[PDB]
Amino acid sequence: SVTQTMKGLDIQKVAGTWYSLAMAASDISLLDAQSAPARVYVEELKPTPEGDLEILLQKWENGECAQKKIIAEKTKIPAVFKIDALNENKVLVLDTDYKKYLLLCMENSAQSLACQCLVRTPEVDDEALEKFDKALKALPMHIRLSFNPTQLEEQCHI
Amino acid sequence: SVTQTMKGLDIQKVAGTWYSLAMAASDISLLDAQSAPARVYVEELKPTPEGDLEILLQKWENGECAQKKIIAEKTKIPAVFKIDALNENKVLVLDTDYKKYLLLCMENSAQSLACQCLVRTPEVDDEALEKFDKALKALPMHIRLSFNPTQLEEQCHI
Ligand SMILES: CN(C)CCCN1c2ccccc2Sc2ccc(Cl)cc21
Ligand SMILES: CN(C)CCCN1c2ccccc2Sc2ccc(Cl)cc21
Repeated sequence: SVTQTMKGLDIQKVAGTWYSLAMAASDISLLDAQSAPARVYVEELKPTPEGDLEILLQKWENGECAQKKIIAEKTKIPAVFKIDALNENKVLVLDTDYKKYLLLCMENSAQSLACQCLVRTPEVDDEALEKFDKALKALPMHIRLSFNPTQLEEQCHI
Repeated sequence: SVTQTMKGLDIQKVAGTWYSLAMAASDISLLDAQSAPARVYVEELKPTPEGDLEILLQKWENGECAQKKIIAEKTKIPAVFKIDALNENKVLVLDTDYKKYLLLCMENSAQSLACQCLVRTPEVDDEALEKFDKALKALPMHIRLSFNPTQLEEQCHI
């Protein structure tokens, strides 16, 4: 369903600070409410020395903006990670230059699909957004969002 | 702010049945909740004989999906209509071929801006969506939505 992975991914090199500039999802209800399931705001990507990928992120739960840490285990494919939860959830890195931008998707085999355009600073990278839009033409997305520099510096983008 | 109007608009010819295929807005909160302010689902456009434009639409209010009728008065500019309410609200027709598609925007001078891609049938017109996307490149939109043929036939797109 996501036929776009980064060739030659060096995962150690995605470590550190990231900003969820834009999001997009297969279904409107995955992103429309602040508490919508795919509305996760990346804080930080932390590769483990064994090539697993730890994602630190914020999520609006009930009232507060909550901190969450989730581990995405490595696979044979360098650009694909698994969170064995209620379903097979895969994290796929589509593309990155390591230092400005990183596109990735999360897909639950059930059909549910959300992708993000991550950037290193709180700025609108119009180039990174072009690349994001190009990889989404291929996908059955029905909601897209984008954040301004002010919202990027707030918790949960409020 | 919207520098894209249809040249040579014949307003009588937009009359009758329409479907809100896609929406997009300047701010996420204009479209994110089902009760979000710019989340209006067009039923029908009815030109009056004096060249005023009556919009019949559905809006999710409190619980139910409500019917609403609003009149947009004519101006010197054939493609621009006004709803004199709490602010100057203008309805602008950007483009149409009358028989498949119509792009229009609603703007409140305050900054608040929502645009829609209307189509005549419940079908995904990939061409009409391309034209919609081309007119939005020019605008400071931060949320976009799109509906499937099943949702187009439900009240309020549920
Ligand atoms: C509770 N939330 C931290 C995890 C669920 C949200 N989500 C997600 C987000 C960040 C990292 C991995 C995932 S797995 C996934 C697969 C499909 C969809 Cl649609 C969303 C997600
Ligand atoms: C109560 N709702 C029927 C009218 C308000 C929603 N809305 C709108 C929708 C359909 C026809 C005209 C308008 S004026 C307008 C201007 C700016 C924005 Cl952002 C939204 C709107």
